[PDB]
Amino acid sequence: IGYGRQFAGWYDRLIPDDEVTAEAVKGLLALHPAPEAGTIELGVGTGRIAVPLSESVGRVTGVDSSPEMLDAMRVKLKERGDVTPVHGDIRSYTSDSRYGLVYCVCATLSLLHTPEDQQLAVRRAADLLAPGGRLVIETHNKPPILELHEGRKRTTYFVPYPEPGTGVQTHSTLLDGDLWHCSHILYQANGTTRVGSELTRLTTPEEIDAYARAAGLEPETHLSRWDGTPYNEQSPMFVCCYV
Ligand SMILES: Nc1ncnc2c1ncn2[C@@H]1O[C@H](CSCC[C@H](N)C(=O)O)[C@@H](O)[C@H]1O
Repeated sequence: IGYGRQFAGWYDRLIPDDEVTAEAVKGLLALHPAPEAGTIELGVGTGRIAVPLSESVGRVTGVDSSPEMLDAMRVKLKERGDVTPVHGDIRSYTSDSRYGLVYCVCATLSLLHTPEDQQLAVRRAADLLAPGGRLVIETHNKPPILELHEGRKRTTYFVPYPEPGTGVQTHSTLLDGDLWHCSHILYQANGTTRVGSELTRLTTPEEIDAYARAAGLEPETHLSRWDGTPYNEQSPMFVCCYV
């Protein structure tokens, strides 16, 4: 889809290796039923999660459709981690292997724009589960985005980043079909800007439960935070787990 062509060169500046990353690694590790049964990440990106997670669970298999994102992770793998890169599309990727933990996080599933494509990805993810394995999906929570828009099709916001002179401006657009378009502009301390855009589908725990039931899975308790906080409509992300 070109998300890596939009972001791969600066993705780690947008979503850096900070405490939010550490919280996700800790939560996924706690949610792993059995590291000896293996781990696969759908949408591995630059390895922001897979690299540190592999330091606890061992080798992680990481699937991504973007050559640019995989190339960025390969650079990082020369220094850290134990990850097998797999170039593949999570709507189509099929294997004879099965895994104790299958995870798809940081709104990867919302980059699939139609219910049909999301349903297909959940079917493929379910087929990768070992018996007793767990599927973990994390994506952006929908109600807070609608609240942010407050009845307007377009809205703009700016998030200052820790380093002086840095931050990200987002131009947000709501579109028909529960679509959410963003253009993000990173402002760097050296005075340069980087622009990238993405189109996502606003997705809910209700919808993911239906995808998972169609794939033969049953839901576990929905979460608003990796620490086990139950789902609410205010948190920026949510986590759904299936067995
Ligand atoms: N259909 C698809 N199949 C595989 N990867 C896909 C995909 N659609 C989007 N992606 C990938 O999903 C990733 C979303 S960004 C999240 C990256 C990583 N999981 C992290 O948490 O940091 C990108 O790397 C993008 O290339």
